[PDB]
Amino acid sequence: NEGQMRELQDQLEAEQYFSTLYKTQVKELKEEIEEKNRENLKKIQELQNAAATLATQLDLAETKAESE
Amino acid sequence: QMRELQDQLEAEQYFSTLYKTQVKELKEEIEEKNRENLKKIQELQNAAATLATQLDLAETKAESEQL
Repeated sequence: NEGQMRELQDQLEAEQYFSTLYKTQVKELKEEIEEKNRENLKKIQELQNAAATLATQLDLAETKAESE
Repeated sequence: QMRELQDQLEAEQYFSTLYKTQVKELKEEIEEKNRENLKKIQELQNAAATLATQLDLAETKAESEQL
């Protein structure tokens, strides 16, 4: 009977180990995802800047053309 | 008592499984993102191409109308 107990306890310690391990894996991945979203957003913002200049030059060309 | 210990073991087992499944979901999500990004960048490239071509034609025309 004490054997059953000892074995169950062993099992429990094992699963505590794995449970913890994967619990941290999740955390890491969540962090990684958040980083990727941040970085992605930043790069899109840079693209938007790059496009803005074109848009303005065309705007001013257009209105300037619309005066003459 | 050891029924308590059985229950606790099974709760832990539940959690280990749960976390493994969550990891697989998240890895999936990451891959899908890496796909979607790629695709969208390519779409942007296509959309820029047209403007590029029109500008090229324009620049030729402007150079040629010169005196």
